Amino acid sequence: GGGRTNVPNGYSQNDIQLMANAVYGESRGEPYLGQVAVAAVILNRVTSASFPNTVSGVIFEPRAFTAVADGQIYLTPNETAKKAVLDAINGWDPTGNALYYFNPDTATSKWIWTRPQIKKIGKHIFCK
Repeated sequence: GGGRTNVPNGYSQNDIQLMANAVYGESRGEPYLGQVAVAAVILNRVTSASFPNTVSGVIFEPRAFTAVADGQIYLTPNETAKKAVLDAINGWDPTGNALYYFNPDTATSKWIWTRPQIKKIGKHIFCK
């Protein structure tokens, strides 16, 4: 008792495969660091009080991950996306505890644009 019981007790094989497919939908063709970056943001959302506390809850939150609306969820995961998920699970967060990201070329959200930018990796600026 008294442990970290508000977050998942590790991640299942389903959780990993789901997250890999989410990562791929966000970061195909990006530098590897940017793939780890999206995986880290997923985990940061899971562990944040501001978002759902299950992998499913985070991935399926409306508009959160393009792979859901695009219909690229129930399929065999990309190898390097999955490796990025495992790297993030093992504690690599290149984003400085980011919860959000955007593409500066396209983003229209005042709120997102007004958060301190942590950093840019590839096409994504990361924020919290």
